[PDB]
Amino acid sequence: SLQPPPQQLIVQNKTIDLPAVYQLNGGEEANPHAVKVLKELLSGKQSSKKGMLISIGEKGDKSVRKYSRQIPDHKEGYYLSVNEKEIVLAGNDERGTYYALQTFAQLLKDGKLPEVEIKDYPSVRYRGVVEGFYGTPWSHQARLSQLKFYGKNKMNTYIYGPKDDPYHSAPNWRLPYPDKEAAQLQELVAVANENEVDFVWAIHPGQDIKWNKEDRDLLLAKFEKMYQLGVRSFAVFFDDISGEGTNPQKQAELLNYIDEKFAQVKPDINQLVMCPTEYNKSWSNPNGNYLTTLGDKLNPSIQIMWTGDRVISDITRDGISWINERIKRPAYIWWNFPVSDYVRDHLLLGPVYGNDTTIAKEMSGFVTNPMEHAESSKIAIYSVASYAWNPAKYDTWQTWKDAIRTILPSAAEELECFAMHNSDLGPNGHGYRREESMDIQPAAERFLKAFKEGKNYDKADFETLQYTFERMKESADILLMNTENKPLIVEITPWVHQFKLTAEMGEEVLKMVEGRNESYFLRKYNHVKALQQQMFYIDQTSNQNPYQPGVKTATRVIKPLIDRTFATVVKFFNQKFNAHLDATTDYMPH
Ligand SMILES: CC(=O)N[C@@H]1[C@@H](O)[C@H](O)C(CO)=C[C@H]1N
Repeated sequence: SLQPPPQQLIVQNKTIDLPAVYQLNGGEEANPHAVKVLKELLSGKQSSKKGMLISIGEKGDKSVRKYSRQIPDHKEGYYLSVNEKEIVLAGNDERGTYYALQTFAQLLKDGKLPEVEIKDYPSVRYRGVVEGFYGTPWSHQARLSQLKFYGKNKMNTYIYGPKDDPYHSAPNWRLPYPDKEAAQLQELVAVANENEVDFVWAIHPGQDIKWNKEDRDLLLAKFEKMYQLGVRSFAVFFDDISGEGTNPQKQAELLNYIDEKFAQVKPDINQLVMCPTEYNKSWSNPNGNYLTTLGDKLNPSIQIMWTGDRVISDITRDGISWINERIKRPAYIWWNFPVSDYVRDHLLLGPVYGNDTTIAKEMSGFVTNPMEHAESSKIAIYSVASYAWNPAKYDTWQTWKDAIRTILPSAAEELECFAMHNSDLGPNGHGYRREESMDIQPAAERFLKAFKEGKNYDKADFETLQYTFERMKESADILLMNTENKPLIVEITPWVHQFKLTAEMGEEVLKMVEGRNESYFLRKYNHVKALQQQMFYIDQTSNQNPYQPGVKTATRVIKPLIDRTFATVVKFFNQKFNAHLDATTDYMPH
């Protein structure tokens, strides 16, 4: 696969060997970030003056003069070619050249390259991640890892805005970062730059902002401090606030002032972005003037963010048309998936789907708001990178599989198994849901239907359930022990324990269905109760946050099926043996 998939690809069914001996043409004039990647791939392979030509450069460079007609006339666009005669890596701009190298790195398969001609560019101008959730902000190390992941996947945007950073939100938005954090932010900016990512620093001042000179200057002074740390893109967020800070005329005036006195004054500022107080259709007043005021008054270069029809929603043609009409520019999408900050006891590891794939022209930008679990979020982030670069060719399931295989190549099938059953959010105040456990859902439905009305189940279904529980245990134990991405395993570990126990309870409940005799059934029954108590202990010891504490897993299909089957066979046993066993399914000490 190539991820994201390029706009145009012609494959010749030959392959060649990576030289071997090579002449590098343009390494002194091309994007240093791209040349660095190229030289790492060519490591210990000898440059000379005869032997295979490799030309690298940006449109306008001497090295790629011969290829100027093939270089797409798009921002971040590139032309790549591999044949017998030569290799060409030619960006329309410096970032384009870096992107050619990221595709080239994926083509190279143990010393071999396919013979290809690629013409490529993004459909959406700004693509990336807003760290913009409530909860424990991402660690320094996580963020460093994220930035490298973004470059590899051609995301050009990282918006720093954790709701619970005191120097981002109120009241200490007015204060400069202490030295330690300031130095960390400086290093993030440097790393972002190396990976061709725009570090966008957001401020969230609206809960206690006064519309006076004091707070204006404090804000601009903070932006100046961030500038000194290397920050060249900026945002002001007015989401999830009440009070005078919600005044659209004043917001517009503040943003225009920042634009006019700062964004348009510095030698080298890039994005200026704002998130409105009315940030989705349901939170908007169609009879109020809020969004039309922003649309009319905000300077045309300023971006305006949007989460869709609801706080949590997927982006539709009709939804984006509605906002675009009011804000008088293409919305810069803030997509609230996989963010789990309102369903904190769940991991959301399923595919990225639901967003219209034909509306690239109607958005300025598309960023994902991820989980507080940084590594876990890479499944979705990789998919959003693919979707935003090439929406027309976006393939939900293939990209999910490619994401997982990239993140954990040593145990991809185990991670697929875990992720497929850790997808849904459960019921929530936002009404947002995802599919989960789809493959076994008909087998489950048929198995359980057979019980509630009469009987009896198909053997192949009982066996599918059995196969699933077995596979869930292999997956749980192998992931726990995996050392390729330790940060990821640390993140998911509590859920992995709960997932293993779910599978064991499943196996035990299915032995109760097969109930050969009274005492065997009681042995299984007692084992299930013990497994229920073990799940209860994890739910009360792990992930004990103030909001949705604990650890839920395989909640959509698997846990309901196990629990219902348990209750059913206990019912039957109690009839058959005139017994009074407890049929309840969650352990309660009180
Ligand atoms: C603009 C925007 O989406 N703001 C917040 C966001 O910070 C929060 O993570 C989520 C997603 O749970 C929704 C909003 N309450």
